Amino acid sequence: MEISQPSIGIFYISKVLALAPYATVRNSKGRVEIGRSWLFTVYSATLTVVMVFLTYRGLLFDANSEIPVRMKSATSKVVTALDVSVVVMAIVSGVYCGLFSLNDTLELNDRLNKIDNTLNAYNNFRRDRWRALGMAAVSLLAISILVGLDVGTWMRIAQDMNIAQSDTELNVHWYIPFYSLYFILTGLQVNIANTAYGLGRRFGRLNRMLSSSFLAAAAKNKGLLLKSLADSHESLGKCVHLLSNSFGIAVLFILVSCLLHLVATAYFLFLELLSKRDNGYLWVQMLWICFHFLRLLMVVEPCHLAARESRKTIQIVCEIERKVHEPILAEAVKKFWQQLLVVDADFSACGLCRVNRTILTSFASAIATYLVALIQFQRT
Amino acid sequence: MEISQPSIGIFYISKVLALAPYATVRNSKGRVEIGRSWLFTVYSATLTVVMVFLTYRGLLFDANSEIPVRMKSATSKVVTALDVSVVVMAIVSGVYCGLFSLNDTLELNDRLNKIDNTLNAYNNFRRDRWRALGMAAVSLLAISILVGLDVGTWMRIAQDMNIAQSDTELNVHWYIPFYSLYFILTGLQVNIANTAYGLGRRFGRLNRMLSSSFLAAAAKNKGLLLKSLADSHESLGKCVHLLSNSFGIAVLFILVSCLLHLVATAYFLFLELLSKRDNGYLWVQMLWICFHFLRLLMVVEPCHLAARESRKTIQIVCEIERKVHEPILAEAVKKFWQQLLVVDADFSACGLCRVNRTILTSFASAIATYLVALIQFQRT
Amino acid sequence: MEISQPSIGIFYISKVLALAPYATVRNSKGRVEIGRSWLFTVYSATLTVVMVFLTYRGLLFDANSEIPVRMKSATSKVVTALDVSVVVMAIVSGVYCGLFSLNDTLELNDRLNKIDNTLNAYNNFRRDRWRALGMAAVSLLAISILVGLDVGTWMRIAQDMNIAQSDTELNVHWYIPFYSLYFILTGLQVNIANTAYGLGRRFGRLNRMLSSSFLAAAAKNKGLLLKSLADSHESLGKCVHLLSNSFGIAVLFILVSCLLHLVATAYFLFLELLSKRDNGYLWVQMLWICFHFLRLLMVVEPCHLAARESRKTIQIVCEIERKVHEPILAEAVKKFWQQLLVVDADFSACGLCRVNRTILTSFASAIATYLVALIQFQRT
Amino acid sequence: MEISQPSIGIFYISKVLALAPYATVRNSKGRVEIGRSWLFTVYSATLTVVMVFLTYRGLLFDANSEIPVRMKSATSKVVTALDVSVVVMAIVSGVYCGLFSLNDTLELNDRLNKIDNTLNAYNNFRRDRWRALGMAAVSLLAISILVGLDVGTWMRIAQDMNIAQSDTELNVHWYIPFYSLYFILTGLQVNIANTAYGLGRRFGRLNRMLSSSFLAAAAKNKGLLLKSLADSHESLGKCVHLLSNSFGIAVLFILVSCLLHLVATAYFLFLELLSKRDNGYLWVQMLWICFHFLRLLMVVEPCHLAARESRKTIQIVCEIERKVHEPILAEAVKKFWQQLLVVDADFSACGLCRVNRTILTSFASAIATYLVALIQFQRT
Ligand SMILES: OC[C@H]1O[C@](O)(CO)[C@@H](O)[C@@H]1O
Ligand SMILES: OC[C@H]1O[C@](O)(CO)[C@@H](O)[C@@H]1O
Ligand SMILES: OC[C@H]1O[C@](O)(CO)[C@@H](O)[C@@H]1O
Ligand SMILES: OC[C@H]1O[C@](O)(CO)[C@@H](O)[C@@H]1O
Ligand code: NA
Ligand code: NA
Repeated sequence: MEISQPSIGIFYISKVLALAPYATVRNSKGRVEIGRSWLFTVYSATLTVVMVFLTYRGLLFDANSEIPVRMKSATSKVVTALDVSVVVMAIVSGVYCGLFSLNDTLELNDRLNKIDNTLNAYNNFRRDRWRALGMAAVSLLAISILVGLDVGTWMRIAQDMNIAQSDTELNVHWYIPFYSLYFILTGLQVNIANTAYGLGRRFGRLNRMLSSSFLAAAAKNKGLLLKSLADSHESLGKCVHLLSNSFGIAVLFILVSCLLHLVATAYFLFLELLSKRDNGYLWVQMLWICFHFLRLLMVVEPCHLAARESRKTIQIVCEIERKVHEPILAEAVKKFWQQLLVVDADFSACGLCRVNRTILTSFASAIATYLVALIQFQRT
Repeated sequence: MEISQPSIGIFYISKVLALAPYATVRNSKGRVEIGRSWLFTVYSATLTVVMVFLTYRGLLFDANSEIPVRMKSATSKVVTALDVSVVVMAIVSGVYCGLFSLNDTLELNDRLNKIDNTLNAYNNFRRDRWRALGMAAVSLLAISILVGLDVGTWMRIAQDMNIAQSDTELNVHWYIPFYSLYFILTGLQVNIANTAYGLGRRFGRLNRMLSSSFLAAAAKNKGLLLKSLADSHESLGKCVHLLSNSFGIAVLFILVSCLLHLVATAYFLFLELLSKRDNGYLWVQMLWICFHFLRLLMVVEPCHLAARESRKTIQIVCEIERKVHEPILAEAVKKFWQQLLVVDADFSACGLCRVNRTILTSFASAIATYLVALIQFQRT
Repeated sequence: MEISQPSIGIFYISKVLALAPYATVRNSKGRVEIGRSWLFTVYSATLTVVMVFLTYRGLLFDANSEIPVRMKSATSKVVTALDVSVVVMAIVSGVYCGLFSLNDTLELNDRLNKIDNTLNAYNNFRRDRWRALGMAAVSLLAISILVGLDVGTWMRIAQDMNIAQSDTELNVHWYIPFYSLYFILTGLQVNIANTAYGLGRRFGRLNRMLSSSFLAAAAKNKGLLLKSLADSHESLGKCVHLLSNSFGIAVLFILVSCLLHLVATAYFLFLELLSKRDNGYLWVQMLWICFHFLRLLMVVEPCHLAARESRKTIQIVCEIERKVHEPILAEAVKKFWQQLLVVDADFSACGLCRVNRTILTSFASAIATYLVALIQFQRT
Repeated sequence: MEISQPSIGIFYISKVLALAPYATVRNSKGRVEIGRSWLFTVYSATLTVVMVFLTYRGLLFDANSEIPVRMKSATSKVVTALDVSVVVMAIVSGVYCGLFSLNDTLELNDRLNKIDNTLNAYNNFRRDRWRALGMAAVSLLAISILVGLDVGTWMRIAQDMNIAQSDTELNVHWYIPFYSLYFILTGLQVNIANTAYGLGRRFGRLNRMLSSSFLAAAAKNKGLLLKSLADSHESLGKCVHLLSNSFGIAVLFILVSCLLHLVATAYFLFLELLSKRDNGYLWVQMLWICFHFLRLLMVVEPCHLAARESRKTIQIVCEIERKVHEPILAEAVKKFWQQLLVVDADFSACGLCRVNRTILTSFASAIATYLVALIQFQRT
C-alpha cells in the first residue's frame, strides 16, 4: 500500500472506511512515517463485522418479511444473496489485507521514497495530488449517486407493492448496510488503483529518464545514474510483488465481485426489459453495469500498465547497448539487460490469475455463458 | 498505417470511405509526404455520424413499422440490432483510429522508407501495386455483390409479406446505410490488411536477404550490411507496434464483429433451413458466412505471418553465428542475436488478445457454444 | 516418493493402505534404506482389486435392490457411479504408481539425503515430524468423521424408506468398501502432499541459505558453498521431475476426482435444498464440499509453492551478481544464473496440465458450467 | 514424410491408399531415392474424388430412401453428415499433403539420413521395422474388425426395419465407401505417427549419445562429435518443422475428426442406452470410442514425445558445461546451449494449436460441453 502526501486523502478515506488502520506522522523532511494504529485497527475490525452482520440481517429480514422487496423468488433470492456475498467477501478481504500488511506497506513506501529521490526530475506533487483526489472524488460521487438512485427506485418499487397490513419501505431501509459495504469497496478499489497507478507511473518515469539520459569522469557519473535506474527498476518490481502479496486476495475477490455483479445486473435488466414494469429500474441497472465495468477496469488497467511499462525497458536497454561504447557504462548496461531478462512484472492475484487486460476477454466469455444459462433457466 | 505509391489506391479508397483523413503529396524523389487534411477530417467525422444515425433510424423504423421485415421477433430484433451495432462500432473505431493516428502513420511510413532503402534488392513496385489493387478490388466487388444479393432477397421477402395497407419495401430501402457501413468496414479491413501484409512481407524480405548474404575491407561492408538488417528488423518490430497502438481497438471490434456475425448468420441460416421459406436466403447466408470467415482471415493471417517471419530470424542468426568467424562480424551477429532474443513480435489488439491463428480456434469454440445456446433457445 | 524418518508415519500409513509397498531399514547412521517388499506388493495389489470389486458389487446390489437407497434415478445412478469410479481410478493410479516407482523413490531419497546434508543448518527433525504427523492425523480424522456422518445419514435415509418386505440398511452397509477406498485416497493424497511440501520447503531453505550466506581462501570456500547450493537446486528440480514421472497419473486422477466430486456433491446439495427432506444430509454435503476443496488445495498448493520457491532463486542470484566481485565466485554465480535460466520447475500431471493455483480458476469455470447444465437438466 | 527401408511397408500402405504418390528406388548403398510418381499421383487424386463422391452419394441415397437406416431424424441426419464430412475432410487433407509435399519429404529424408549416420551407434533396423509393421498391422486390423462389426450391426438393424415393399440392406451397402475412407484415414494417421515417432526416437537417441559420450587430440574429436550432435539436433528440429508445414492441415482435420467422432459416438451410445434396442450396437459404439481415443493419442503422443525429448537436451548441455573444462569443447558446448535456448520444438497444426497432451484436456472440456448440449437438445 502507498501512503504519500499527495495521495494522503485517499489514505484517510481508506482509514475511515476500515481499510488502512495505520497512524502516519509527517516528518520535518516531508516524509510520512507509518505505524500500527490499534485504535483504528479494532475500529476497522469491529466496523467490518458489524456491517456484515447488519447486511445479512437485513437480507434475512427481507427474505422472511410478509412482502419481500428483493428476495422474493428463488432465483431472485439466490442472485441477491450472491450479490451481497461477493461485496461482503471483497470488503472483508480488503480489511484483512489492510490489517496484516503493515510490513509490506512500510517496505513499499521506503522503496517508493528511494525511487522518487532517484526520479526527482519527473515528480509532480501537484499533478499527482490532483489525480489522486480526482479519482477518489469521482469514485465516491459515482457510488453515492448510484446508491441514491438505487434506493429511490427500490423505495418506489416497495411502495408499489405496499399492502395496508405491512410496510415494505423498512425492507429497503434494511439494505443500507449493503450500500455502506459498497462505499467501503469503492474506497478499497480506489486505494489499490492509486498504488498500482503510482507503480506504473514510476515505471514510465524511469523509462523516460533512461531514454532522455542515454538516447537524447562524466561517463562514470552516467554509469552511476544507470546503476541507480536499474536499482529503481528492481525496487519497483519488488513493490509490485509486495502489493500483490498484500492485496492479491482482495483483487481476486474484487474481480469475482465484478463478474458476478455484471452477470446479476444484466439478468435483472433483462427481466425488467421483458416485464417493463419500470424504466428507472432499467436505467439504474445500466448505470450499475457501467459502474461495475469501470471498477473492473480500475483494477485491471493499473497492473497492465505497470507490466507494459516494465517490459518495455529492455528494448531501451538494448538500444543503449547498440549505441554505448564506453567500457564501464557498457558493462553496466549489460548488467541491466541481464537483470531485465528475468524480471517478473505481471501482477498475480494470489496465483489464481495474472491481472491484465486479457482477463477482460475471459470475463466476457464467462459473462456470455453464465448470463445466457441464466436466461435459459428463466424460460425453463 | 501504410501510405505508399504502390498501394495509393487503397489509401484513396480508405480516404473517400472516411478512414484515412490525410493529404499526401508525392515528392520529385517518389516519396509520399503525409499531413493532416482538415477538410477530409471533418468529412470523415460527419459522414460517420450521419451514416450511423441513418442506420439506427432505419433500424427503429423497421422495428416500429406496421409490418417489420427484419426486426419482427424479440430474438430477431436482438440479433439484427447486435449485427448492426457491431458494424457501427467497428467502423467508428476505424474512423477514430484514422483520425488520431497521424503521428503513428508518419513514423511508420518513415521507417518503411528506410527499410525499403535497405531492402531495395527485393522491392517489386509492380507486384506490390497489383497485389494491393487486387485485394481492394476483390474485397469491394465481393461486398458489392453480397449487398446486392442481400437487398434483392430482402426486397423479395418484404414483397412476400406486403399487405395492401402498407409498404414493406421502404423498410428494406432504409437498410442501405447499414450496407454503406459494410463498405466502410471492408475498406478499413483492406487498409489494415495491406499494412500488416506489407510488414510481414518486409520481414520475409529481410530474412531472405540475411540467408542470401550470409548463408549463400569486405568483411567490414558485410558487417555494415548486417547492422542495417538488424536496424531494419527493429524498425519493422516498431512498425508492428505502431500499427497495433493505432488500430488495435479497430482490430478488436473487427474480430468481435466477425464472431457475432458468424453466430447470427448461422442462426438465421438454421432458422431458414428449418422453415425452408426461401432458398436464395439460405445461399445468401452461406455467402455471408464465407465473407465473414474470409475477412476474419484477412485480419488474422497478416499478423500471424508477420510474427512468424520475425521469429524465424533468430534461427538464421544462430546459423550465421555457427558459420561466422570474423571478429567484428561475429560481434555484430552476437548483437543481433541479443536483439532478437527479446523481440516482441505478436500483434496485440489493445492488450485484449494477440492476433494470430490461435484466435480462430477460440472463435470456433465460441461459435460452437453461443450458436448452439441460441438454437436451444429457439426450442425453449 | 519421500521416505524419511520424520515422515515415516505417513510412509507406514501409505504402506498399510496399499500405496507404499516398500521395506525400509534404518541404518546406524540414521539413513533409511528402501527396497521392494514382495509381501506388501502382492498385499497392495490384492487389496486394491478386492476392494474395487466389492465397491462395484455393492453398487450393483444397490442398483438391483428392491428399494435402492442411492442408485434410484437415472441421474442419481449416473452421478453415484461416476463418484465411485473417480475414487476407484484415483486409488488404482496411486497403487500402480507406488508399485512401479521404486527406482524413482530411491533416486529421490538419495537426492534428498544429499540436499539435507547441504542444508543441515535449516533441518528441523522435530518440526518436520510434527507437521507430517499433524497433516496425516488431520486428514485421517476428517475422512473418518465425514464417513461416519455420511453413513449415519444414509442409514437414517434408508430406514426412512424401509418397507416391511425388504431391508434397506444392507444397501448402506454394502457401501463400506467405497469408504475404504476413500481412506486409501486420503492416504495417497497425504503422501503426495508430504513429498511435494518437502520439496518446496527444501527449495525455500536453499533460497534462505543463499540470501543469508551471500546477501547478509575464504572466497574459495564461499564459492564451494555456492556450487553445493546450485547442485542442491538442480537435484531438487530433478526430484520434482521424479515425483511427477512417478505420480502424475495419480495427481491427474485426484484432480478429476475432486472436480467430479465437487460437481456431484453440489448437485446433490441443490436437490436436497429444493426438496428439504433432510438437513443433516445438507450439512454432510457441505462438509463433503469442504473436504474435496481442501484436498484439491492439498494437491495443488505443494506444487505451486515448489515452483514459486524455485523460480525466485534467479532474482537472488542476480542480486549476488550485482554485489559479487571476486573472480571465481562471480564465475560460479554466472554458472548458477545460467543453470536457473533454463529450469523447469512447474509440476506436470502426465503432461495434461501444470499443477498450480491457476487450475483452481479453471476448475471453478468447469464447476460453474457442468453443475449449472446439470441443474438445467433437472428442470428438463 | 519419412520413407525408410524399415518402414517401407507403411509407405506402401500409404501409397496404395492414395497418400504417398512417390516412386522410391533403393540404391546399392541401402538408401531410398524418392521422386514423383505421376501414375500414382493421378491414381490418388482420382481415387479420393471417386470415393468422396460415392460416400456422399450413399449418404444422399440413405437420406432419400423409403426407409432410411442411419439418416432418419434431423439430429441423426446432421450427426451422420458431420461424421462423414470430418472423415472426408481428413482424408482429403492427407491426400493433398501427400501430393504437394515431395520437396519436404526429400529434405526430411536427407536430414534423417545424415542424422542416422551420426547416430549409427543406436540404430536398430530390426526393431524399427518390427515396430512400424506392428503399428500398421494393429491399426489396419483394428479398423477392419471395427468396420466388420459396424456393418454387421447396421445390416441387422436395417433388416429389423425391413418392410416387404423396400430393401434396407442396400442402404448399408452404400456406406462401404465411408469405411474405405476410414481405411485411408487409418493409413494416413499411421504414416504421420511413424514419422513423428521416428523424429522423437532420434531425439532420444541424440540425448542418450550426449549423456553417454559426455557424462559417462582426443578432446578435438570429442568436440567434433558434439558439433555433429548439435547439427543433428538442429536437423531434427527442422524435420519436425517440415512435417508440420507438410501435414499440419491433415493433423488439424484429424483432431477435428476425433473430437466430432467422440461426441457423435457418445451421443449415439447414450441414445441406444436409453432405448436399449440393441446391445451389439452399444458395444460397437464403445469400440468406436476406444478407436477414436487411441488414434487421437496416436496423433498427439508423437509430437509430445518429440518436444519433450528435444527440450530435455538443454539440461544435459548445462551438465556438460558444469563438468567440461577444455577450451574448445567448452566453447562448443556454449554454442550448443545458445542454439538450444531458442529451439522451437512443439509441433504446430497450421498455427491453430500446438499438438501435445494438453490438447487432450481441452478436448475433454469440449467433449464435456457439446455432448452434454446435445443430450439436453434431445430432451428439448
Ligand atoms: O443486482 C443489480 C444491482 O443491484 C445491486 O445489488 C445494488 O443494490 C448491485 O449489486 C447490482 O449491480
Ligand atoms: O444476419 C445475417 C446476415 O445479414 C446481414 O445483416 C447483412 O444485412 C449480415 O450482417 C449477416 O451476415
Ligand atoms: O455425492 C455426494 C457425496 O457423497 C459421497 O459419494 C460419499 O459417499 C461423496 O463422493 C460425495 O462428496
Ligand atoms: O457415429 C458412431 C460411429 O459410427 C461411425 O460413423 C462408423 O460408421 C463412426 O464414425 C462413429 O464412431
Ligand atoms: Na439448456
Ligand atoms: Na463453455
